[PDB]
Amino acid sequence: ENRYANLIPMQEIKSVEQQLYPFDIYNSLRQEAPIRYDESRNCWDVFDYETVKYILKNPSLFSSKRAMEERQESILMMDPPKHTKLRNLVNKAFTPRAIQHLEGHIEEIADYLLDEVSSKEKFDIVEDFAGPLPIIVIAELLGVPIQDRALFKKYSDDLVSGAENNSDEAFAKMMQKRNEGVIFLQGYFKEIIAERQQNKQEDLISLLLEAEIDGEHLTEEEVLGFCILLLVAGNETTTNLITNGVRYMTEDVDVQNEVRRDISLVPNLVEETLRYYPPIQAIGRIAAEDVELGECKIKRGQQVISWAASANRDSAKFEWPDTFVVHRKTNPHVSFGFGIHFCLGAPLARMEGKIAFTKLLEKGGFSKVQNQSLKPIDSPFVFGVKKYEIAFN
Ligand code: HEB
Ligand SMILES: CCCCCCCC(=O)O
Ligand SMILES: CCCCCC(=O)O
Repeated sequence: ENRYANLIPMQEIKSVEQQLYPFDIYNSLRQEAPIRYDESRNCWDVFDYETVKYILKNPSLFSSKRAMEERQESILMMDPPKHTKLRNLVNKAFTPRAIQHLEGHIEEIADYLLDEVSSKEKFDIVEDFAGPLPIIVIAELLGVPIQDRALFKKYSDDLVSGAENNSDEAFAKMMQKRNEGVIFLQGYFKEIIAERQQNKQEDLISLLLEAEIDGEHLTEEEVLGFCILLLVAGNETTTNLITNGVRYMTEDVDVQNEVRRDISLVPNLVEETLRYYPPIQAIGRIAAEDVELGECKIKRGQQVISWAASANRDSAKFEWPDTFVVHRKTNPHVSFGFGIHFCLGAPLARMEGKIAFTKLLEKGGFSKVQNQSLKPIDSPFVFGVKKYEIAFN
């Protein structure tokens, strides 16, 4: 069928171990052919850094309109000029300057979460820390109560899940799970939107209902698209940033110790986690016209999957591509994308990661619980684990 290839795993990724560390496979594929058509998924894969960046930089050539006849009327799936107008509503809300005032409060949220576990021998960094903290932050930004964090996590995670394979049964099981998260989350936000239409508040949702574009209010679908995209993007990725950073720091305790002993290295650590364990592995696009990249001729309308996970380790751009380095003078990864769709939340994600890692490090040395069976999140464009247990020494 005409299915989104970014939800369907490559055939080159087979075992669970490979899902937990697919980067050697991506590097082999990059070397064999940095651009290849995958007949199992009816798409091109692009693995090299230069071409990924070129795709993201050329929205006129590679369109973001890739909704799978799905309910995603958000800027993520829009092209200029509509993308420009809707994004200009929110861009000033997510700058470094706009968020600086949240620093103390995010530190307070992290302190409170680590207090719920101080007297716990071992704990799940996902359930007890990395999961809650991003959800709490984005809910306060949106103006939405989320006191049942586990409920919203479940359905937010649903909207990112992919297919086990390219079969018909796997795709149907995937759409069933995605549809459940749409029902609850669309419904919840429709109710909050109606509540804000009746009585405005000092929150993002209320601002979106007052804002005018081309002399008219936003459609309900458009406000809903903002609400869900901001919710899901705001928490699912950031949780994997924190978890993946804690994963690497308990796989390589040398790095953990170094950064704990020189806390000014936390920003580099955040960037290197994003490069080395990118929460988002692949970004989709649709060819807007025929495009000749190499010898490879991309025909208008074909799916084009750009692998940030591979671009981040392209040795043509990165020294020591497969080594975790906390002393890099620059780190031009594409884990937040590039160009007009560049991650709106990157300053917020970077602040949350910086505070999350700092609070963990300051609480002392910590180790992974050995003899656990890690479970990768079931989505091929995501990289993270469902659970990750650690303990303080
Ligand atoms: C708050 C909020 C938020 C947050 C926190 C975030 C966080 C994040 N994120 Fe973001 N993003 C977002 C919001 C967000 N986000 C949005 C809204 C978007 C869309 C934009 C446009 O489209 O323009 C993005 C976008 C984006 C992109 C691009 C895509 C394309 O190109 O298409 C990427 C890659 C990302 C990633 C990410 C990560 C990795 C993280 C963590 C770490 N993001
Ligand atoms: C983080 C990926 C984008 C999430 C927003 C799209 C919601 C949906 O699937 O309907
Ligand atoms: C938060 C947006 C990540 C990009 C997901 C995709 O391109 O399918």
